[PDB]
Amino acid sequence: SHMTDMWIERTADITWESDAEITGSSERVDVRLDDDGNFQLMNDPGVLWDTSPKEYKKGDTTTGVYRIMTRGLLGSYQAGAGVMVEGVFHTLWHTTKGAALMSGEGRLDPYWGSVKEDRLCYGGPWKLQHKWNGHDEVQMIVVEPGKNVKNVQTKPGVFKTPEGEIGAVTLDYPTGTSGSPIVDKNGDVIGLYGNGVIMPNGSYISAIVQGE
Ligand SMILES: N=C(N)N[C@H]1CC[C@H](CNC(=O)[C@H](CCCCN)NC(=O)[C@H](CCCCN)NC(=O)Cc2ccc(Cl)c(Cl)c2)CC1
Ligand SMILES: [Cl-]
Ligand code: NI
Repeated sequence: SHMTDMWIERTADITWESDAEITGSSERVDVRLDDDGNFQLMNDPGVLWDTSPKEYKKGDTTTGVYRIMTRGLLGSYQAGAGVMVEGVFHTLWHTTKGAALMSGEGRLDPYWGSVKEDRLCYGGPWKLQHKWNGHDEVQMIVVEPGKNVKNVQTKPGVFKTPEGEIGAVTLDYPTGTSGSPIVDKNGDVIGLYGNGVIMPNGSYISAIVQGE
């Protein structure tokens, strides 16, 4: 009795893999996050929820990495990905635009989200306090739709904004890979994949999307 267009599927553990393929490249670029949630280059070509005695069970919330699923006219597809950590579900905002989510017997409703920062979480406040150390290599737990989950490793570059510096990864995945977690050597999630810029030489770069 707990049904939505969208649901999530636990698909992998949150881990640092050692046999992980090295890749990407470390760029510095000057950017600015507008109030829509789009990063812009130098000359380019949020609210809480009230969420009371609900008519359905609460969702699953087992820790781990997840696929976000939904169906279109031609049947199912992966809308995005996310991480379940300390009982909350974390993803980019553009993945579900706040849509409710089925997880097992129950259902997860959004808690907090910011359109500007493109972040969203379900069933409690943002749990991911860990954050890029500024200099070490990271791993993306790439939850590409249709593919097996793999870790890829990259040395992040940086987005140079007026608000300050942010790590950025030069990795290019399909739109359903948004909300894939990025971990550090200790297996902490230091951010999420999927909001970034397309460079003028054509390369896509994602910010390590994260809190504050
Ligand atoms: N573009 C390449 N080469 N690769 C993938 C593109 C889709 C993206 C998923 N992210 C996204 O769709 C987010 C949505 C941001 C909304 C903010 N709240 N877009 C982005 O991170 C960038 C930056 C926006 C333009 C610069 N001002 N947009 C894009 O990359 C545009 C785009 C190109 C192709 C597709 Cl299929 C799609 Cl769906 C979108 C993963 C990388
Ligand atoms: Cl785990
Ligand atoms: Ni060091």
